[PDB]
Amino acid sequence: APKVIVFISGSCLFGAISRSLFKKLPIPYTVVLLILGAILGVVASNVPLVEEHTRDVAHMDPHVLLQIFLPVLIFESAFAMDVHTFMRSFSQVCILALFGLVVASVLTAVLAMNLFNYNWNFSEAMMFGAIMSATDPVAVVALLKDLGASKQLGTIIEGESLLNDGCAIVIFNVFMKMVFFPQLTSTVGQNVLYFLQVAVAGPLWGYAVAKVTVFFLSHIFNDALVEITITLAATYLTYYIGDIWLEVSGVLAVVVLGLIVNAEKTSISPEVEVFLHRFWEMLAYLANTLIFMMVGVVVTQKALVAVDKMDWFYLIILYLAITIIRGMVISLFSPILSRIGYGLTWRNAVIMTWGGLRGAVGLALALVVENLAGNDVIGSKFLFHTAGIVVLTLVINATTIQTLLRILGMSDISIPKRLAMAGAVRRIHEGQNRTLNMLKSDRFLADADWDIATAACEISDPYSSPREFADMMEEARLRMLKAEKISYWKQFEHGMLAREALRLLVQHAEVAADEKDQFILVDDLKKSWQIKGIYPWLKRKLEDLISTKALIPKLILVVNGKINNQLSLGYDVGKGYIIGEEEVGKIIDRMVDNKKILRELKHISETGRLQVVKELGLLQREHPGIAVSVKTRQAIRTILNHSRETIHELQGAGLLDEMEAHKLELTVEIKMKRLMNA
Amino acid sequence: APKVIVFISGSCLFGAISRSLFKKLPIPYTVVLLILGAILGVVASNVPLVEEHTRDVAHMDPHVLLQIFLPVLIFESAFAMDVHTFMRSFSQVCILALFGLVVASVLTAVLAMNLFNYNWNFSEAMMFGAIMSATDPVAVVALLKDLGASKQLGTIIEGESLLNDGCAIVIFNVFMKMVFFPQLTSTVGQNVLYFLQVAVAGPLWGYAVAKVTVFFLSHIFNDALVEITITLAATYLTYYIGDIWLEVSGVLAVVVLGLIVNAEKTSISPEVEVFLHRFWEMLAYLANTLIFMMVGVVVTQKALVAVDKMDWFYLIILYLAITIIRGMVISLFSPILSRIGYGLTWRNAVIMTWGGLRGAVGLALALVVENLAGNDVIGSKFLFHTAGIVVLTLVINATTIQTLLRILGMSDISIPKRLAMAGAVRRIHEGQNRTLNMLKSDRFLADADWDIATAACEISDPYSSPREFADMMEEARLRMLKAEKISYWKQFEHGMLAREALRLLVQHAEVAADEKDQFILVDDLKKSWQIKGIYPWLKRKLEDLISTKALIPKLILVVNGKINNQLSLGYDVGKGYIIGEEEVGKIIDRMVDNKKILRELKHISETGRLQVVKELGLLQREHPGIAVSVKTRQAIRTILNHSRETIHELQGAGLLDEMEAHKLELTVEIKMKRLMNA
Repeated sequence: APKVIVFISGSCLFGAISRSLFKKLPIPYTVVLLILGAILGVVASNVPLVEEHTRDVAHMDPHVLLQIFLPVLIFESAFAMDVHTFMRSFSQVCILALFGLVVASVLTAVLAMNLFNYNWNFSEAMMFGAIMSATDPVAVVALLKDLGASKQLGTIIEGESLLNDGCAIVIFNVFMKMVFFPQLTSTVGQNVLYFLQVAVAGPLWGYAVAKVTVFFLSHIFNDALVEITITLAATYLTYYIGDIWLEVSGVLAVVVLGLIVNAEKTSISPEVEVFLHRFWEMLAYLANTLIFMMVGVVVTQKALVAVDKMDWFYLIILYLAITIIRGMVISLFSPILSRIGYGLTWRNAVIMTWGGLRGAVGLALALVVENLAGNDVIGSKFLFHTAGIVVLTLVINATTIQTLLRILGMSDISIPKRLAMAGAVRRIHEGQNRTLNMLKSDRFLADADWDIATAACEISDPYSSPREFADMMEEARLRMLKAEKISYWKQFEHGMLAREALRLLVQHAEVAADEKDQFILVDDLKKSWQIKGIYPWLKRKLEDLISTKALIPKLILVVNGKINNQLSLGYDVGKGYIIGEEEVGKIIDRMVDNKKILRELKHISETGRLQVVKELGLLQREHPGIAVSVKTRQAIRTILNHSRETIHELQGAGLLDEMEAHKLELTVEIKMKRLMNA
Repeated sequence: APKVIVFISGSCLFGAISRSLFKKLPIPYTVVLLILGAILGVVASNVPLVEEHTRDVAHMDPHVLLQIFLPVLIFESAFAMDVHTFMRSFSQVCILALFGLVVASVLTAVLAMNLFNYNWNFSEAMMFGAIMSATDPVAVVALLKDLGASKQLGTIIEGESLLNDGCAIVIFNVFMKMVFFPQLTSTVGQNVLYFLQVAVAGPLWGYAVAKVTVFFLSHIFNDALVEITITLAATYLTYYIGDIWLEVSGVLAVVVLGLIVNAEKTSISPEVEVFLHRFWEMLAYLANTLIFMMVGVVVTQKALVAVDKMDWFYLIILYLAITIIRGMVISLFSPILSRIGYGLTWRNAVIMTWGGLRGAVGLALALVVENLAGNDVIGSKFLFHTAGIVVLTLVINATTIQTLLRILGMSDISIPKRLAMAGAVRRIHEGQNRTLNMLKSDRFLADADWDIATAACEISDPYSSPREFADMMEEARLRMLKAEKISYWKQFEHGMLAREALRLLVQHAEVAADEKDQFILVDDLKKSWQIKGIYPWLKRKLEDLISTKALIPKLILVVNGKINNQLSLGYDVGKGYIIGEEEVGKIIDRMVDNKKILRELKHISETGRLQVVKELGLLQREHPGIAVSVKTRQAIRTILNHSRETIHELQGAGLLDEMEAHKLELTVEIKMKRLMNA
């Protein structure tokens, strides 16, 4: 009889109860799970029958704990984030995560050595700093997401969470092998070799397995189970092979694998995409629930017996000091981040300072130190301080982050977004009235009383002079920008443009939304039509190389394919821009009040129109075959989407049965996936 | 380091390879998994490093093998079934599964004792027959749904498979405790009490946990991970508590739990249902892959050293005998099923004899016999014979089942189905012709080569006188039934008809299509009206009872709610018939060639309409609040579906963003879930 399935299933049930019963209370479910784990710990100490069930998950081996629960958490943090906004701000988030984690770790280490009375050397103190500097802010990311703007703040916090967790487990493994398995003694050159091995072979092994698995997923059609199975087995094989068979940092490998698989979303079928997002979220929730329950049980059983009043005072001063250290790190890196084109405002800086909530990664590394220490008190005090900072950060920072967003004035709903939603909900009310009027006149449902119906289906609002000429200009700017975004979504809705091209189009739209007095420019788009880079230089060198020798033309084919795919996306974004300008120029002529600013806005729009058609004419001149190819790809998308609409219409008229409709749907879906991998 | 992870992920990747490479070939992927497991077994027998990774999975404990891999297989078999068509024909699958399994087990036991040279008692031979007679034909069900008609035959075989697996593990567990753990010496009364304990408290404990789980699922809103977690934890907790903490037959508990959760699809949110179906299919696929790879490794490491040519001859004779035994069982129960309202023909009898493929359940029971036996020869012989029966049934029967379908003439395509699908594909062809014309007239794609576009967007068809007065009467019956189906599907997709109402209506369409002369009569609709049964008798007892005293109104609420659900189903099916009859009265008067035949159809249609109106009036006078309750639920459904379509219109028009449309979609889906309980 397995003793682990009762604990795993009971943990799932208790996390379900904690999510259900505290979803309106401001504290998260994780602090409730830690409390329930503590109660389970004292009842395990009292009653031996509960001890026999909690023993085999309380005494989890550290290696199996890492190798099971780190890949799922790290892969869900990689998969869940938008990789496009992550790479659009990769430099700032990379320098922030890497340099901020190493300086926050070294400052927490020197604080631990100078202030804690427990005589720790620099290796154990750096282990402590690596644990305390690993952050998992899912809650701050979600709350910044639902409160409208500062979306780039949410992407920045999520990306620095992912990279911070990765390099924190890297430096944790380095100092753990320094201090707990101290048998290795080596020269300077072997240390350079080991650092090079981890720091370079991590992303390289992740890239290798990611390219292999994306090539495998691109060719698999009409079986979803193989796709989910391939992602799961690829993740666990990447981490296990990298950590054990090699000495490669497997954490960075699963980070890179997750980011690459998230980037090539087109290789996976979309129903499997929706499944994979919810599947890795479920595995995330399972891992967090189990890790928090394990932390509670072992922090009651083996860590609280060495607790002193000086230890509690050290916990309070450690919370204050680690918050101050993270804030100061953001403060010193703020000028260097201001050198980057997206500078941190002081509001976003204090949000990132407060938004660091310690999580299951730090708790798991504390559990590893605790189980590997054994009789030594260092593991117990490690576990106590990590669990205390997790509890304190969850309680204080998660209950005060919404209040701080109100205090900063970042949480206010923008007034035009309020008005558009008010018009939408009034139109929903109007449609409800129309359906009530048509539904009163039926030969059956006329007996149905409309009092309870109107009481049920009501959607309330969740929200509830040259200077004046300049304000009018800013209003016209906002109206033209929102009309352009509306046109881009309309171009998406008919299948005119690709999703990947529409992402770049709305990204240029959001860039123009960031600038106050700058309209949608032409040079920023022109840089996207520009083919210049390292790749055309290598193309010229390969054209010189025309005049492993059999493997060279495969490489020139790969380089040429990358070039023509990039300029195909350029042609698509060009077509989108001119179509959007044409639709806006049709639309906006009837609704601008002032003729002078109407002439001004049409002047800048017409100059942009002439410039984009000039650039597209030059691009079609440069290489006509890939222009013909992107026209054919647009043709295939439009025909197959209208055929999908046709089979849905024939199902709706009922003339075709549902199972043969699914057969035709799978035929057109197989054809669409064949188009997406050309 | 966990060595289970490399074998689990390697088996997952091998199953991915075997499915992707062997979809076109007629042999299943499972025989390729068995052969690759054998190759890995002999490699591990030579090379010690491969043994170091396969030892912890080949020498798995049998109890943990059952407690992990049986709940997922049994729950996926239960959830994958159609509960309506299973319970509509529950008597035949129940009698066939129960009596056929005990008869096949007794006959295979006496066959093992009489044939095999090694001395087995009746208990071990009964264990052998229990392993042999458990069947898992997912291939036959998939092909029979794929090959058009005999949907009812596929539901019969699926239900027989599920109940066969459940009762086979029940008889296997009681004889396993008889042989390998014969510590108990029991009285006749204790034996009667224990038989009552398994065969009664299995489904009862499953029903209790299923009602609690359904009630908890019906109240969790806005969150999906809690629902998926609740289903997974409920399954594993139900099996673990029933098998270990009680002596309850826990396989039937998982059977009843899966059948009830499959019945209450309305309690789960609609996206979670699609996720849960694919999730449990994935888990059963991983379980099948691991079970087959494990049985390959252990049959190469342990069973093949104890084989003989006499054993191979015994295996061939055993395969022929198990096929003959299944034929004799279903042939002797054929008159009893002829007394049941749906009877098996000789074609369906031979497709059910040949279609039984032995699989993962039997292989798991072979694995636990092999592990429980130890050094004795009985476990090795068990493993060899079960592996041989599985590989022979796969290789022979799963490859010959399609040509048996062709020979029996059930694989052919129906002529109205073929004509309707040809009309569907010509509608697709003319629609893509008109979109090619609209795609040729645009100044942007004006240079697009339409030849490759046309050549890539082609969807092929996958199938590819008074006597004459009687013949046109028959074809007019077919056309009228087709138009009734057309109106019923139009009522469903307009949002006015319930899904189970459409299932009953197409059941009525098939009943009227069974005999060509008879129309859709009113008597089945009367049986839908006539609520009278044990529950209205209980309602009369409640009327006696109103004249635990606080719990009594809760009981009358429960019985009244059951009656209200039955009234909702009856009102839905009758409203569907009268609306479809009105629509078909609008329709029929054009395509009928003979005026007297037209009036002949119209008279019986009008009398059916009048009868349904009279019965609806009787129901309206019978119960005051229930008719307006069902009418209000239809009103809420119509206005909420129109609100959903309005929010999709606003999102497509771009006046509402994706995040806000997600918010309002969440609001209206929460409102629909609140409508699900009233």
